[PDB]
Amino acid sequence: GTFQKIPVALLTTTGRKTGQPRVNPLYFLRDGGRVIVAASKGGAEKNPMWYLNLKANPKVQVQIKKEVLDLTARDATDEERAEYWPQLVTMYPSYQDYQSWTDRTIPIVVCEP
Repeated sequence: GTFQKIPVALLTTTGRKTGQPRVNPLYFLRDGGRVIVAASKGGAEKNPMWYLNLKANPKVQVQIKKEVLDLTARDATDEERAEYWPQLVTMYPSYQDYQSWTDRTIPIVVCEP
């Protein structure tokens, strides 16, 4: 393994159009039994499909290493974004090179048991 390794969580959501499962690797934080997941970049012309899927069906699966969790996903509240965003930037310093508005558009999703 190289200095370039970036831990990711595989988030599986239910496709909003077909109901088929869809997987996306995302950046994440653990907080007790919560897993916080976020897109790796922002300011997109479109929200990512995994985020639109979990808006329609909050029931998701998160895999970290070989551990599989069934969780229910919801947007971080304003307070939770303020709480988690600095820990995300610490864990993934590539976020530092984004401007303000870019950051405010990143989905930050709390998945809980």
